[PDB]
Amino acid sequence: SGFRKMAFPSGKVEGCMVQVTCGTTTLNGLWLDDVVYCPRHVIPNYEDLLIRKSNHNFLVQAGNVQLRVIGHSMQNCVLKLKVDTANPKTPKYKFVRIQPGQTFSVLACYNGSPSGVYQCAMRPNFTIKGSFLNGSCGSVGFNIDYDCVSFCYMHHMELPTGVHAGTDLEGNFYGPFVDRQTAQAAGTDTTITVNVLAWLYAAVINGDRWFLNRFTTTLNDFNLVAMKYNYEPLTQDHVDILGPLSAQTGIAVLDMCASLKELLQNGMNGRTILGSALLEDEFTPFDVVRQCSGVTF
Amino acid sequence: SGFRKMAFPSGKVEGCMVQVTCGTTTLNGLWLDDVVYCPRHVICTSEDMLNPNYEDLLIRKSNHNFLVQAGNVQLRVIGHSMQNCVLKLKVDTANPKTPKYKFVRIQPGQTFSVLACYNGSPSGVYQCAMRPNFTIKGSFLNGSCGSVGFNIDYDCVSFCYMHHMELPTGVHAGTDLEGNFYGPFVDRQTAQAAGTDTTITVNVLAWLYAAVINGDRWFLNRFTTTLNDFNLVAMKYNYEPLTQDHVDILGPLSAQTGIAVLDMCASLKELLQNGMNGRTILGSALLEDEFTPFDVVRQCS
Ligand SMILES: CNC(=O)COC[C@@]1(C(=O)Nc2cncc3ccccc23)CCOc2ccc(Cl)cc21
Ligand SMILES: CNC(=O)COC[C@@]1(C(=O)Nc2cncc3ccccc23)CCOc2ccc(Cl)cc21
Ligand SMILES: [Cl-]
Repeated sequence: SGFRKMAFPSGKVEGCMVQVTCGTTTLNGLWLDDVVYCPRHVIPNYEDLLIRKSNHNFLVQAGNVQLRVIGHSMQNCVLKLKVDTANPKTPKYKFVRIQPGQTFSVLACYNGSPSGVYQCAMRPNFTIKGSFLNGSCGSVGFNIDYDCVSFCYMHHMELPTGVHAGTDLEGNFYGPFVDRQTAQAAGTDTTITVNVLAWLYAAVINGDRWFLNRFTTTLNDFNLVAMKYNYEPLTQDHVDILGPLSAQTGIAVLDMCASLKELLQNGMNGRTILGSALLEDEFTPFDVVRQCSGVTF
Repeated sequence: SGFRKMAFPSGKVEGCMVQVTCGTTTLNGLWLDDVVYCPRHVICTSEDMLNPNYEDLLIRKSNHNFLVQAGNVQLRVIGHSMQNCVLKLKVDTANPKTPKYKFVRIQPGQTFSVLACYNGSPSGVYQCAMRPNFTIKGSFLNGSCGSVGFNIDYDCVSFCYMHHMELPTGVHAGTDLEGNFYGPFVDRQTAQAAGTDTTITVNVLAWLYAAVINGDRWFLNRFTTTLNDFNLVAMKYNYEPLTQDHVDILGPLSAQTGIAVLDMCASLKELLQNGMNGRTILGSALLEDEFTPFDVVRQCS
C-alpha cells in the first residue's frame, strides 16, 4: 500500500553527469560513449560564437578527472563535445522525444554533481514545473525501460513564472521557446486529464472510493465539461490506455469520468484523495500500473 | 525557482541492493563491504510470524540456507549473526560498489529518500518523513522488505531506515540499520496499530519559509504570537508542539526572509483557522510537512 511520486532509480544517469565550463559559464553535460551533450548557451548567432571556440576552450570534468575535448559540433540547441575517452559507465540508452502529459525523472545537477532526483510531467504548455537553481542547466530528464535509459529532456532555462523550459537530447525545444535572453512566457496551462483519471484509479486501488458514483458519461459530454475547467481533451486513445486499470478496479473509464466531472463541478468538500486536496495530474496510467505492480530496473 | 519533493540520487544505494532468500521467503538485503543486512523476519514462515523466537529459528540455520544474489551472481554466505531485528549475513566478497557510509538513527520529522526494491532490484525512489507516530507513509508492496531509507549528504550515504512491515492502516514500520525499530513496533504479526498521527509543525513552518523565498506571501499577516499561544492553538489541529529547538532551527530561514519565527507561527495559526480559500502554497492545497528546515535551505539555496 501507499502511493508516492516516484522517480526512476537515477544510478545509470549519475554515472553520465559531467561539468562543462566554457569561459565564465559552468553547467552540466551528459557523457555518453565519447560525446558530451550540453546546452549550446554554454558558449546570439551560435554558428558565429561556436566557430570562434577551440576544443581547449571547453573544460570538461568527470569527477576529479579532466576529459580532453577533441571536437565540437552543434545539433539544434545542444552542443556535442567529442571527447577522447568513452564513458565506461555508459548505459544502454536511447534519445526519445516525449509528448505533453508524459512523465519523466529529473536528475538535478550542479557542477556535474547530482544533487537530487524528482519526478515530473511535460505540461500541455510544454514547460516543466521543476526545481532548478542557477547552475542546473544541462540536468537531464529520463525514463527507464527494462535496462535502457531513455533520455527525453535537457534543462536550458527558467521562465519568469518560475517554470522550466528545455529540449530533447537532439536539441529541439519542447514548446515555443528559444535559448536567448528575451521576453518569453509560458502559455496558459491545462490539466492532464488522462493522468488525473490514472491517479483516481490509483486511489481506488489504495482503498479511496468516496468519489465514485453510480453515473457514467459519454466521451463528448465529458470533453464539453473538461474543456470548461481547462482540462485537456480525453481521446479514445486515453480511454484505451486506461483499459487495464478499468478492468482491475471494475470502474469503466467513462464511469470514472463521471466521478471526475462531479469532482470538477462540486470540489472535494474537505476530503482528500491519496493525501491531496487537488486532483493530481503528474502520474501517467503506466506510472500507476508500474507502482501498483512493482516493476524493477 | 520551484519547489519539489526531491529525493537524493539513488545510485550509491542501488549498487548495494541484493536479493536474500531463505526457504520460501525472498526479500532485499543491503550489501556493504562483506556484510549483507536484511530484516531478521526473512528466517520466518507466515505462521512463525505470530510469536517467533528468532534466536531459536536462527540457531537452526546454516550459512548455505541463506541464498544471496547480487545481480546475476550468487554470493557465498560465510557467517550470520543477529543484531536486534536485523540479520547480518557475512559474505565471502566485499561489495566493490560500497560507498562511504554511516548508520544514523533519525528522529520523527526527519526526512529521507527510500529506494523501493523487489527481488534485490530497485524499482523507484521517493522522498518521505519519519512521522511523529514513528511510521512512514511509503509505497511498498509485498517483497519490499529490506528496502532502505537514506540521506546522501556530500559523498557519504547515511542509512537511516530498513523496511520491515506494513501496519493495517497502509503505513509502514521499520528499523534503523542497527535493527532497532522506530516506534513501539515489533516484527511479529500480533495486533499492532499506528498511534494517532500529528503534523510536523517545524516542517510546515520550513515549507512556509520556502514559499516566501519563492515569492508566495499571501498567507503572511501583521500578527505575532507567543510560543505558548501558538502551541495551544497548534495542538487543537493535531500539530506537534513547537519547541525552542525548532524555533532556533528556523533561525536561518527567518534571517533570510526577514520574517521572525513567531511571525511565521502567527501566519500558520491563521492558515489553520481559515484554510486556503481556493489558493495554493507552492502548488499545494494542504500544508506540507515532509520538508525539514535543512531540506528547504538545501533546495532553495
Ligand atoms: C551558468 N548558466 C547560466 O547562467 C544559466 O542561465 C541561463 C538562463 C536561465 O534562465 N537559466 C536558469 C535555469 N534554471 C534555473 C534558473 C534560476 C535562476 C536563473 C537562471 C536559471 C538565464 C536567464 O535567461 C536565459 C535565457 C535563455 C536561456 Cl536558454 C537561458 C537563460
Ligand atoms: C516477502 N514478504 C515477507 O517476507 C513477509 O512479509 C512481512 C509482513 C509485512 O507486513 N510486509 C510487507 C511490507 N511492506 C508492504 C506490504 C504490503 C503487503 C503485504 C505485506 C507487506 C507480512 C505481514 O505481517 C508482518 C508482520 C510483521 C512484520 Cl515485521 C512483517 C510482516
Ligand atoms: Cl534526525
